[PDB]
Parts: sequence; structure tokens; C-alpha cells
Amino acid sequence: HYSIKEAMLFSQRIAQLSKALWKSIEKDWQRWIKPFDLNINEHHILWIAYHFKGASISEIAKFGVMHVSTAFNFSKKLEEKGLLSFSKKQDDKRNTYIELTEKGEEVLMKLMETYDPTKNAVFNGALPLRELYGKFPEILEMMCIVRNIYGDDFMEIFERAFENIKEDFIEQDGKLVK
Amino acid sequence: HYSIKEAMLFSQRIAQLSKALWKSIEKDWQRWIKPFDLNINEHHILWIAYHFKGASISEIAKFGVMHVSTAFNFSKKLEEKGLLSFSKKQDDKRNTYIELTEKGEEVLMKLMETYDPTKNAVFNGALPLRELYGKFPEILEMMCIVRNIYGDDFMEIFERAFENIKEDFIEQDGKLVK
Amino acid sequence: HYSIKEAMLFSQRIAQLSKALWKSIEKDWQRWIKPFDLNINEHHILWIAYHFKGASISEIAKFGVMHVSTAFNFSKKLEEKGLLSFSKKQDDKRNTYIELTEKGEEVLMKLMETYDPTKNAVFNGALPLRELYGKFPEILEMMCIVRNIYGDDFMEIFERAFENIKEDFIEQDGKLVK
Amino acid sequence: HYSIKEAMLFSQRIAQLSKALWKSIEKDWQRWIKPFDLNINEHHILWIAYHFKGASISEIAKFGVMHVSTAFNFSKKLEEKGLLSFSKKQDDKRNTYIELTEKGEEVLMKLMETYDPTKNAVFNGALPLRELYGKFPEILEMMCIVRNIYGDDFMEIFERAFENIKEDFIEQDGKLVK
DNA sequence: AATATTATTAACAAAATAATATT
DNA sequence: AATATTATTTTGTTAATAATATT
DNA sequence: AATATTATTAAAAATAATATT
DNA sequence: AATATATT
DNA sequence: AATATTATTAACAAAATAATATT
DNA sequence: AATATTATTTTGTTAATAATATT
Repeated sequence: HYSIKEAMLFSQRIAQLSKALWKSIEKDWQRWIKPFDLNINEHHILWIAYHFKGASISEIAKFGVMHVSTAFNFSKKLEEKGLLSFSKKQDDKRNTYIELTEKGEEVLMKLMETYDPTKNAVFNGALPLRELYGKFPEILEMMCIVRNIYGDDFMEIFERAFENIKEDFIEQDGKLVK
Repeated sequence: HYSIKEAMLFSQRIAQLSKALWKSIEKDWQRWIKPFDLNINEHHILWIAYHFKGASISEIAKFGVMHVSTAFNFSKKLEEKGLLSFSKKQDDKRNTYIELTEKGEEVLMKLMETYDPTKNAVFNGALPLRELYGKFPEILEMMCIVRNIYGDDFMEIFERAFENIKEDFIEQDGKLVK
Repeated sequence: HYSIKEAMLFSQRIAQLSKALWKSIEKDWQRWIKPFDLNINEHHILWIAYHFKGASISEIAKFGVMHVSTAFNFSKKLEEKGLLSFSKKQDDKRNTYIELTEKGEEVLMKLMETYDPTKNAVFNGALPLRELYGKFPEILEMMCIVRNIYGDDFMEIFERAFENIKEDFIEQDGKLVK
Repeated sequence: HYSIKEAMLFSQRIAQLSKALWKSIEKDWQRWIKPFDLNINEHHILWIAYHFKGASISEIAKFGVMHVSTAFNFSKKLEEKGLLSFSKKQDDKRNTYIELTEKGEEVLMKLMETYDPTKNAVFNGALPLRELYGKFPEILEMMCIVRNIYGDDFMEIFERAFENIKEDFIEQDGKLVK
């Protein structure tokens, strides 16, 4: 079993590490998406809709690690700019469904063009281990915790990502294209 | 060299993981600390003050993972409640220095008394790996990325924590007391 | 810099681990191949010849860890039994190259029909960590150390072993065949 | 479940790695001992008996990786050389116990002062990783496999070493002495 | 009753100013 | 040469409820 | 919207009594 | 001899 | 005229469980 | 069981003998 000291020490390490990593990720994500007048949760929302079509607001919240209310308010704002299409189904009218307009695909796609990994801070602070291991780091221990907390459906998102990157995009010149 | 697609795959993966961890950690921090009329960043300041004495507001920003402005305004409020004390020095009258008050140490102590690891969801996510490895996980990769983003001086924090848990607090009655 | 004491600690950990893993693997490998009157090193040489064709005795000894003389002597016996064929070039008549006959390919194929993962104790020894990780362990650390001792040319063997086996073997009735 | 393709990939990877690493450690351990008219398993026995004082032949044939026959024979030879001494006990007479003479304690102490980590090639393989992490590698994955093969009693031979080194030995003059 | 929202109310925490202070 | 460290006062994200329409 | 029963309390055809016819 | 309401 | 290594090929010297008998 | 004798080996060690152009 565990002494109280061991529990306390593990929590303070993992508390400060999560906080540090997330803050650097935040700053960089924001610089990138400050053109186009988008908040971080907004971009998250569109991305989810690309990989999952016809999702529920609540489903959205689950993948997008945000509260359901934040998802509702922001997706309404996204229909105002004309980037998303709401819908409803006859069998049950409680749930509301979300799909992506053509301008949305245009935003996401154009935005992919502008990705420059080098600017991002984590990429650079993780490049040492890439050569040592010949491959980019896979934080299995985080992946284990996070799978336990959030379950096995949540962890589908990663798979879908790699599955979409291959056979829905290609590399030309120095950037990625359809 | 790294192909572009490789960089994008590493980026989305690390992004989703840090968001899921910090969101969980944030929630479980706030619930514990709400009774004392203290926000997350105010608690983080008090903690920095106990482990680093006579710091300057920028230094507690650096350790705290918070901007300079939030440090100042929250440290001011904490002088109002009486938990913290301001100070200044002759070498340079520009810097403002910060120390804890006797109330402050009492507040942090009580917070240690009211600690139940089984409530935090990270802790419970981590136990499965403790059985396999006989000790609580050290996310060496994440620690190494953090050094290259934040520097070695910042990291003194972990060392100081560990040291100052051992000496002043003694385990007794399933509790911690001087 | 390190203390002497820490180095003594690392030596003993790694020297006792290595002895355990090789001793145990040795016992099972011997069992599996004994019906064909074959030494561990001999089966090694046959395998090398499958993956790396037209390879010198120095190459055979490099990839299968062994002295030049062990490789040459044993290979002589394996050309007597008719498993392999000796060939010499028209430039640098010093070098003797090896290839593999249809008899030797027959014995290797037939062995592969007798492979059973559960009798192998190191196989069962891993199943705990395959369940948690979701994939078999990759021991990057050990691989680091081996590569920095033997050089990246040596490690080609692994890659080649991977690709060959995925392309030219399919599973029929639960046993692998061409 | 597991396809037999997966199981073959794992076996071959772990076979090659285990073999390479043990072959390196044999090369260096034999030279460190050869001046003292010793072989590897003999040395291993003297060490065992330093840390586990009263033991049976079967015990030292568990902790040192060897058969019972080898333990009895190599120990007898060491009685002749005068390094070890045999005992027996009334409660159960079939057992035979071993202890270390002062000549044996001497050869072990003499040997300690010929320990030069920079010669041995594994240590040199580990140094990059110590530079990156900040400490020497613990290779947990190997430890789990080995524990799942040899049981927890066997693993005690690690803890005992870590303890003795920290108490009985002392570091001065770039060397380790009582 | 329990399920999916929708519509407000607070509050955390920076982004962007002002101005005192070391040669 | 302007800069460095507060200090003052401007913004926007995001989520914790409270009301509401469907099974 | 879908499921339901326990009650309260309520509101199709024959036959039977009284009324006028 | 005729008629005249409760519960997920 | 000088200057060297390089890759085999032939022989000795070990160890290691494997069966194998006895309080 | 837990020893205490015997038998079968398969990794390695060093000797000897050949093959190449390049300063």
C-alpha cells in the first residue's frame, strides 16, 4: 500500500507538469488561430466535426474536453459566421446534430497550410529525444492514465487522426495538400 | 530529418493528451480549495512562498506558470486578507518582495490536513501502473520536454518540494503533522 | 560526473539481468532445435543466410554474435551436410561468400512449422505488459545500449527481419507458411 | 488476441538483443577476473555468499543462474583453494551450507580495487541516456519480464546489494574501501 | 424521472496601458 | 543609449448554474 | 413521448318501471 | 293499449 | 625498390548440464 | 528431497596459410 507522503509527492509532480505543458501549448495554439477570429475551443469544434460527422453537442463536448454549455454557445456562434450546419432527427428531437459547411472545410484546409512546427515550443523541447529514439516520443504512461480516466471510446480520436492523415492528404513542396 | 506528416501526428497527439490531463487536474484542485475562498493561482502563490522565501513577483510568476499581472493583482488581494506581506529593498526600489504571514502558514497546513488522494481521478488512474512497477510512475519524457521549455532553475521546485516534505512534516495517525 | 558507487550499482543490475534473460532463452531455443542435430549458432547462421544473401564469414559472425573461427568452422560442417554452398568472387579472392541450398531452406521452413509461443517462458513473461500497453514491449533502452555498442550497421538485421517476415509469410491453420 | 506473426516478431527481437548484451558482459567479466584464477560462475558464488551468508547449494543455484550440479562442483573446487567452507545442521542433515573464509573475503576485496567502469563497454553505452535523464537507466520492462520468470525471492538479490554497498563500503582516493 | 439542451450570471486570468526607478 | 519592474486599468474565454422543451 | 395500473369520480344495448299517451 | 389520473 | 594489412583456414583448450548413484 | 558421483559435449581461444594495390 502507499504512505501519504508518496501520494502527496506524486500529485505535486503531475500537477505542475500538466500545468506547464498545457500553458505552452495554449500560447502557441492561440498565436496560430488569432487570424480568422477563432478561439481555441472553436477550432477544436471544427476539427472534431471533420473527423466525426453528425456528432451530438454532448459527443462534441466529450471529445473536445470542454463543458457542454461551452460547446452549445460556440457552435451557435459558428453558425453565425456560416461555418457549420445544425440538424435534427425525427426519431428523437431532443438531440441536436452538427455538420460542417464548405467554408469550414476551406478554413481548416487553408489553416493546415500555415502550420510551421518549428515555432511551437513543445516540438522543439521534444526534438532531443526524437534522434535518440529515432522516432518521435510516445508518452505511453500519460496514454495509460488518460485511457483510464476517459475510457476506450475517447481514445478512438487518435486512431482516426492517423487514419485520416494517411489516404486523405499528401505531401508536396514543403507543405501538405489534399 | 522529420517529415511534415510526422510532426503533425506528434503535435495533435501531445495536444489532446495535455488538454485531457490538465482539465481533470484543474477540476479536482478547485473543489478541494473552494471552502477557503482561494482560487487555483492564489494557492500556487502561497505554496511558492512557503518553498521559496523572499521571492520577487516575477520569480513567482516564473515558478507559478502565470503572467506577471495576475501575480501582482492576486498578491495584492492576499495582502488584504493578511496571508502575505510585501517588502522592498535598497539595492533597487523597483523590485517588490513577498513573504508569508503566520496566518498563511496556518492556511497551507490546514489544506494539507484536508487531503484525500482517492478523490483525485489522476491518482486512481495511476494506481494500475504502480502495481506493475512497484512505484508511482515518473514520466521521464514529459520531465525532459519540460526542462527544455522552462530551464533547470525552474526545476529546483521539485527538489525543494521533496526535501521540505521530508523534514518538517512527520507521518502519524494516517495524517501529517510537524 | 558520477560517483563510483552508482557505477557499481548499475553494473550489478545489468549483469544479473543479462544472465537471466540469456540463460532462459538459451534453454528453450536448444529444446526447439534439438531434433535436427543443430547447435544454436548453426541455426543462427542459417537464418542470417536467409535474410542477408551473399554474405561473408565476417558478416555472418558480426550479425550472429561469434568469432570468425566459430562461423567458418561451423559453416564447413553445414556445407558437408548439404545445407549451404560456398562461393568465391573474381575480385578479392580472399573473401568466401555463403548461400543457402534448397535442403537448408527445407529445414528452416519445417522448423517454423513447429514454433509454439507458449512454451517460451520469456513469451509468457511479457503478456502482463502487452495487456496494459496494448502492444508488445519495445525496450528502447536496451536497444539503445546494443546499438551504441555494435553500431547502426549491425542493427540493420532487425529491420530486415521485420520486413522479410511480414511479406513472405502468411498464417494457415494457425501455423506460418510461405 | 495475438497473431503468431506478432509472437515471432517479438521472439526474434528479444533473442538477438539478449544474446548481444550477454556476449559483451561475458567478454569483460572474464578479463576482470582472469588474473585471479577464477571463472565467471565461481566469482558469482563468492559474491552470493557475501550477501546471503548461510545458504544451500540449491539456493546459490537459484540466485546465480545455474544448475545444482554446477554449484556443488564449483564450490568443492573453491573449498580446495581454501576460499569457502562447508557446514551441516542437525535438524535436517541432507542439506549442505556454505560460508566465506577470510581468503575469499580477500579476493573479493582485492578485486573491488581493480574496478574501472570506463573499460567495460555497457557502461559506455549507457552514458548518453544518463546525460539526458540525469540518472542511470532502470530498464523497468526487463525487470518485469525477469520477475515474471524468476519469482520475487530471486529479486531480493538486488535489494541486498543496494543496501550493503551503501553501508559497508566508503568512497575515497577515487576508489571504494571499507 | 430522466434526457437532451438552451438561455443567462459570475469569475478567472491575461492583454494592453501608466508610471516610478537603476545608472 | 533607452530599459526594467512594477502597478494601474483596459478584455474575452469558458463554465456554473437556472429555465425549457422533448422522450 | 412512452409506459401503466391502482382508484376517484367522473362521465353501449337491453330491460324494466312508471308515466303520460 | 300506447306513450314517455399516475410514474419513469 | 620500398611499404602494410587484410580475410580466411587449421588446431587446441575449455565448460555445463545430463544423466547417475547414495543419507 | 537434497545432495554427492560420474558421463557428454559447443562455444570460443590461439597457430598457419594465402590474397591486393599504393607511396
